[PDB]
Amino acid sequence: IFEPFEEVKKELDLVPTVPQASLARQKYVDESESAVNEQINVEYNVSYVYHAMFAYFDRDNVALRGLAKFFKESSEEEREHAEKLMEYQNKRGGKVKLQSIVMPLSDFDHADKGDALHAMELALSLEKLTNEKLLNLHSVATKNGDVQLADFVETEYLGEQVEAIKRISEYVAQLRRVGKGHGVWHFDQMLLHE
Amino acid sequence: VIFEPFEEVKKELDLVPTVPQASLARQKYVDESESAVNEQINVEYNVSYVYHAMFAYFDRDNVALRGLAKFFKESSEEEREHAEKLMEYQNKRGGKVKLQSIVMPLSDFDHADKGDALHAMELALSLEKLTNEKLLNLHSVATKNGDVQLADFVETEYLGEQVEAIKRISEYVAQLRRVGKGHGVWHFDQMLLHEG
Amino acid sequence: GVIFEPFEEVKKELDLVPTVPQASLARQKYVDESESAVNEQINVEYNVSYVYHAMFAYFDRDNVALRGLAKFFKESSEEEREHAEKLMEYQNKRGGKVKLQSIVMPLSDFDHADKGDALHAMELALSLEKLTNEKLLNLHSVATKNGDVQLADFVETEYLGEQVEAIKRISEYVAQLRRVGKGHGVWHFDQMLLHE
Amino acid sequence: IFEPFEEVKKELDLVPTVPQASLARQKYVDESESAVNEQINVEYNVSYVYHAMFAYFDRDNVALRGLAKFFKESSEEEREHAEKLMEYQNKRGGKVKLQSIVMPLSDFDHADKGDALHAMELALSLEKLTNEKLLNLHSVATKNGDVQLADFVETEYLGEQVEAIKRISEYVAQLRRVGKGHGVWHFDQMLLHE
Ligand SMILES: [Ca+2]
Ligand SMILES: [Ca+2]
Ligand SMILES: [Ca+2]
Ligand SMILES: [Ca+2]
Ligand SMILES: [Ca+2]
Ligand SMILES: [Ca+2]
Ligand SMILES: [Ca+2]
Ligand SMILES: [Ca+2]
Ligand SMILES: [Ca+2]
Ligand SMILES: [Ca+2]
Ligand SMILES: [Ca+2]
Ligand SMILES: [Ca+2]
Ligand SMILES: [Ca+2]
Ligand SMILES: [Ca+2]
Ligand SMILES: [Ca+2]
Ligand SMILES: [Ca+2]
Ligand SMILES: [Ca+2]
Ligand SMILES: [Ca+2]
Ligand SMILES: [Ca+2]
Ligand SMILES: [Ca+2]
Ligand SMILES: [Ca+2]
Ligand SMILES: [Ca+2]
Ligand SMILES: [Ca+2]
Repeated sequence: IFEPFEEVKKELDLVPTVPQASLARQKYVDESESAVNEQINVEYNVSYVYHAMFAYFDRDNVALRGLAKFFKESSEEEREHAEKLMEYQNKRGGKVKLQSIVMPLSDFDHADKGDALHAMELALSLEKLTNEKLLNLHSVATKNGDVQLADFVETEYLGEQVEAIKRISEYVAQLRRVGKGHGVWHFDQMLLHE
Repeated sequence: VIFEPFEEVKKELDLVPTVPQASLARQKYVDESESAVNEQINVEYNVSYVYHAMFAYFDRDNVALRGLAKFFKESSEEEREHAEKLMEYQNKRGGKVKLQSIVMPLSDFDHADKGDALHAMELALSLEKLTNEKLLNLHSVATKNGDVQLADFVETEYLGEQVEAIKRISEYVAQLRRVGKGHGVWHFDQMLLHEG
Repeated sequence: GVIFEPFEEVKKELDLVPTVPQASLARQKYVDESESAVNEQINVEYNVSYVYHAMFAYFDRDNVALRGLAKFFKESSEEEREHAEKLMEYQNKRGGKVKLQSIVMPLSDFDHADKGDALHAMELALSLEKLTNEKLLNLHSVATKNGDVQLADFVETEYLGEQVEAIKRISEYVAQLRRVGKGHGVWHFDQMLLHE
Repeated sequence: IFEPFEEVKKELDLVPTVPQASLARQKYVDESESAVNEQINVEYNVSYVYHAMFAYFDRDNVALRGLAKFFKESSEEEREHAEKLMEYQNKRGGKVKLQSIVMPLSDFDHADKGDALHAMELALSLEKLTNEKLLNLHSVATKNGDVQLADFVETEYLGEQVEAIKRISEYVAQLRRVGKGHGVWHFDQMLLHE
């Protein structure tokens, strides 16, 4: 027999009184809170790197407008991934802690591979690294028995990340097939209108 | 790899129940899981009833907090929906729903120190946290018993929603504390009354 | 407070990019056992699609003339092929290699003197759906045992809840067929299904 | 010149009474029924092979999206061809007998020709094989004097098969003209948006 007011007597007492404490926080341990903050920083870093890549391909002497557009839009998307995690942190009553963002590379030319292929391979590696970080976040949730955090990560991030990795892998493959010069420019035109 | 449907189908073909009272659908759904689902149905129905009591209090002419009355009324209906979804789930899995008794709730929600509004929102927050604990319990029963789909159902249909409900009410508690009793509470209530 | 340095940590991720043309660029933490298990499930779904197509072909006979059942099995076959295709697409998303396997010859006749054709076929369909559920849970188990988080989640999300609903749907058909009885009742049930 | 009820009472007593017998079947001999079941299996097999082709070209490292889409659509179309023959079998009161489907090739790479050209040449060969089988089915119908079966095959299948063969032949020719690399990728873009 479940008596709400009997079993809720204790709960009503646990309600925080000091203004700075979260009222919502429940079964959300410090390590989980910190793991979410770490992932916010990972997504924000990738956003920043993509913005650097946009800035490179937007150069008049590089003039790959499709790549510039793709990286510009990707940068915006990554910031949204970071923001979703910041909002999640607050839903669970953790405190968002934005960390420093390191200076990214500015130049993406590559003598052998060519700038386009080099940049897409870097992007692929960045998305694979992001996947590793997400799987680490998931591992922290699972270790700490945080069922809803693990579900949130699976549902909002993991499937999406698999799709992002396949998408970029396909770009790498196509850039390898078309080759430098005319081929790269044409692939770029495709991307511009994709 | 190699797979012969008509050969392997033998197992389950002669496992099709023949007595009218037995579930045809039930598969890898143990009694403990069925019982835990019935327990959660009762938890949700209970919360629905408590919110209905809170509605009835704030709907009093001398209390006259129309925003809170509306919020609790809608919350009661939503809770009943949560119970019903679990009743439907029980039947999807071939378990038998067993509705249990519902206890008489408190009727008065006044509080000298906190004021009625803040007291009731704090109670609502505590009820939602208690419900979260019970939902996570249900998830634990499923995981312990190895019921993959029951665990997935609880996470997917209930857990994220419960986190949202808790933050929502926490924000109400915070605002009520900030505005203070009297004019502030009344103003907060007006906000809640017209809240989108 | 620098806790993450992308260009330092990606160096490993970069010197791991395949240069051999036949190798997947996307594949990451997706082991052979998981790839094999997904290929097995593709074959399970394709086999079920084929069986449903055989059942369609039987109920579409002029002398059987149960148009509702024929329509149901025809649609079920198409849906099952979609289940197979979604797994083929998933295999490629993860950078596994799809390997389609042989499909065995299904039964062609679904007559049954005592149960009647309709009830017999629905009971068979129920058993096939329960069998598929066992197979899906087996796939989930392979993922969980190997620690493939996203594969487990894909199976839960895209297949397991759906399978539970499919099982209840067909269980209800079996129950109704048993209630209405052979002859006029079965024909009437079939009309309902034709227009459901 | 013609009295329906004189000639019909003999026909009326020929109407089957046992529930397992087709009521519709008329002038449809076992050889024709068998030949129709054979063609069902041919079409279903081609459907499966096309699905294998789709699965190959949908690989991230192959990344020919136009070819993948073409083979995916061809697979669905081929299954429809099989289903139409299944429906026809039932119209004539024959009994459909689905047969086993063999494991198809999974890899379609080719060092000399390149993957795209090789796959299109294989597709052309498959469609020519299907055409031969359809013509054989027509031959069986004619040998047995089944006028309507012959007509069904020529009306519903033979013209379509000629179109399919020209279509794929044109793809082979274009792939040969554009050459490997940038050319193949461009052809694939054309096919993707065709
Ligand atoms: Ca991201
Ligand atoms: Ca935004
Ligand atoms: Ca803290
Ligand atoms: Ca999940
Ligand atoms: Ca998702
Ligand atoms: Ca795609
Ligand atoms: Ca609830
Ligand atoms: Ca309702
Ligand atoms: Ca029982
Ligand atoms: Ca889970
Ligand atoms: Ca949810
Ligand atoms: Ca909000
Ligand atoms: Ca299925
Ligand atoms: Ca499809
Ligand atoms: Ca391999
Ligand atoms: Ca689902
Ligand atoms: Ca229903
Ligand atoms: Ca064909
Ligand atoms: Ca169709
Ligand atoms: Ca026969
Ligand atoms: Ca002719
Ligand atoms: Ca024609
Ligand atoms: Ca033309």
